Amino acid sequence: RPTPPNLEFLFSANLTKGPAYIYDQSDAQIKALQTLTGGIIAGPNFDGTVIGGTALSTRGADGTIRADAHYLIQTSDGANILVTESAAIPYVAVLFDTSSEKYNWLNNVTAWGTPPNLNEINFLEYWQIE
Amino acid sequence: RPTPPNLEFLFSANLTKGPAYIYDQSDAQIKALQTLTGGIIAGPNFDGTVIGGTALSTRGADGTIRADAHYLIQTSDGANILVTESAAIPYVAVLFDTSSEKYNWLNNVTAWGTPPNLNEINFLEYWQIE
Amino acid sequence: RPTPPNLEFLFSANLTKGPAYIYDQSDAQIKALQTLTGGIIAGPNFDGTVIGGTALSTRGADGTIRADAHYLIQTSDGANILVTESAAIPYVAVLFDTSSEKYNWLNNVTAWGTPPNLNEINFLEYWQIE
Amino acid sequence: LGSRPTPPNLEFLFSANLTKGPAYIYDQSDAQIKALQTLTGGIIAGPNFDGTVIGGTALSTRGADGTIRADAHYLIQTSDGANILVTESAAIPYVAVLFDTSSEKYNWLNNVTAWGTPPNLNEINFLEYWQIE
Repeated sequence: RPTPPNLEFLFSANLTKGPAYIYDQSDAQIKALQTLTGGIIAGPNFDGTVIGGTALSTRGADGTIRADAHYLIQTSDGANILVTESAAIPYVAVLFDTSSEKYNWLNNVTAWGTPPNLNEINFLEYWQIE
Repeated sequence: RPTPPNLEFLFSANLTKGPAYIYDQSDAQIKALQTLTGGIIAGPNFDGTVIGGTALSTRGADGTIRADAHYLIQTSDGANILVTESAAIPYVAVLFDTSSEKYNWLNNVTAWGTPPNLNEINFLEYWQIE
Repeated sequence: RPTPPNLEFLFSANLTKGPAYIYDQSDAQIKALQTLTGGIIAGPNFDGTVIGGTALSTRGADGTIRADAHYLIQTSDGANILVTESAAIPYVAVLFDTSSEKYNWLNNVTAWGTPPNLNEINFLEYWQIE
Repeated sequence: LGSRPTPPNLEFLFSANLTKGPAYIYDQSDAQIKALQTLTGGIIAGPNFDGTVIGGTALSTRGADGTIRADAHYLIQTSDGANILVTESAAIPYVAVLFDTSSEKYNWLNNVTAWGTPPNLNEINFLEYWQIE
């Protein structure tokens, strides 16, 4: 029988965003670019801040929302880490890239996050899946 | 304590692939394209076959392997579904796109899969994370 | 005043494709996946064939078609080259990746192609722009 | 019988005078150097559309082989208020460009492939772009 993967808490993120800029609107769908302006990252094995990035989203009247984002985390001790997100909002899949010797274990991680309280859409908790 | 998401079995995939074509070999890294030639998909709420697609991979001597693939599933009842995979191999994150009325719930799904036995790398089991 | 780049003929492609599989049709757009099953490449630097690849296309309600493809050329001498196409159909922009010593000048090339006859769309001529 | 390949036409489309954040290198290894860089603003000019760049991000990889590949997205807001997504892909210093807008005035750009490069390579933030068709 299929055995599920384990889940281990990885980090929380409290992000700030500029207003979306809609560039392609039809009556049932809007596509936008949104600047990721900052935020704090906090987990057991790393922490830091978001220096910047961009999200591209497509939001349907049917309730679907697809988003793709790249942003960079700089850790407390100075490592730079690219975060690549792809999301069926509010569920977010995450990959990471860094050459930092202390953080390059993230290169092999698939993570997943969602806001624990949808009232507060920009506070997310993420989990390592494996 | 953060609450983890739930995991629900979504589908298995037994995929066939052509040999990789390595186009860029550099210090301790190879980048390749691989054709996805076919495969069977079996889950509680959908099933079908893989019509085709492509995987792009970057494999490092350091053990990291990043891959990104697109392939199309045609269900038994005739729906066409795009699968978008992104992976820190052997861990695979998945998104779906279809306008089929019976299967468009998948548009809101983030799934995750891995081979249950790495002996048989092309048989994977995937889970809906939410 | 602005001075334009120069154009030199790079190669032609006579491509074969599988069926177009439409996976997402709605009022805003029609989205399909299509396999590249083969093809003949001919140019001053090399002849070769298309090993395989995949194209994703979106036809908007507005009429415009945007396509994004990846495919692999293998030259007659066995070198592999990744071709990354992005198109405002029928105008195709092209980027390349190969570590082959004979052909690695392609890494630095931006190319552009289009079918000389729009009722014979699988034959295209491509130009190096710089 | 065979016809000789004939080239497309080039028409000047726009210039961009861009401002950028710091280049944040996240992955340095023997094979390549990978960075993320914010686009903080910029002036868009030319005969077809003018405006400013609202924001965007560029990802670049410099390989050991000497190639520099970059991929960027940024948003132009024109002087009259239309939003246009610009998708760039580059074998630096040569830049290919695609556009997305639903603006009625500017949606001709949806059918455009453009190409640009800095006319002065020691001023990398000023580029001139051409419509190819």
